[PDB]
Amino acid sequence: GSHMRNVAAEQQLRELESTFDGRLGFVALDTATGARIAHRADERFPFCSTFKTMLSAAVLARSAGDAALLQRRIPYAKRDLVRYSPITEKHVGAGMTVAELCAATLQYSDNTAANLLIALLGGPQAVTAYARSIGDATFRLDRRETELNTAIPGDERDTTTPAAMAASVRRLLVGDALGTAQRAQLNAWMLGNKTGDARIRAGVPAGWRVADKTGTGDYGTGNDIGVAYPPDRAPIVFVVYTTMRSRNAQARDDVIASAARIAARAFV
Repeated sequence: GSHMRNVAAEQQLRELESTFDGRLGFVALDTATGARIAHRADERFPFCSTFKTMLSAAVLARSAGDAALLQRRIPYAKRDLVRYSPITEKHVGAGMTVAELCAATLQYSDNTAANLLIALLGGPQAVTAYARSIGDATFRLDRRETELNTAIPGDERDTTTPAAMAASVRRLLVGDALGTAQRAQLNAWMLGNKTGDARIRAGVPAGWRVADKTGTGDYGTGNDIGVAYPPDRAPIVFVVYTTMRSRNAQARDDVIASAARIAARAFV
């Protein structure tokens, strides 16, 4: 790629934002060169379910010094369920293993699974602490599911910036924040995501493998973060955050795919 292609990409991202009643936060980092395509990279956005990557990384980091942690079964009752728990709703009572909860929260965005893992780690503050430990000074998890998706304008609870999240995703999925086995497992879970077919995956070349985690919330908040693995190039980190001015707004898969498409064309 080149500086001029990246500049043009950034202009195209500004044009894309002008098509909807909201704002676009975007970073694509080419790990071949360290080059970045950015749009509103240092504005805070509500992360919604994209935090589940940070959450699962924290669990994996803990498992590195306690292999049997991943097999621990966590019980829970129906009364502990929250909205959007398609996997955990099927296993109330005896519950599920820690590994199963990670797969559920990453691949189906299961909310109760996330709450159980947040509890296991020591609460929302423990997830923020993990982020701090990997060099992320920006990420903050303040609430649990599903309140963390309120996406209220000016509310800094449960937010990060596209730049901070891209740096963290790079460290976790490509770099050395996790041990080899743990990085492989985090990638494996995210490669098998079921909720992201219309987002980053829809915008980048079909030949690229994508490990992603989506987020959707109030104010039409529509997010997707992850890494694309081209067959002939180094990995590219993608972070796409969008949110809208109206409470009646809905997330826009197409805008997220379009943003990724614009950047993919520049990193040649």
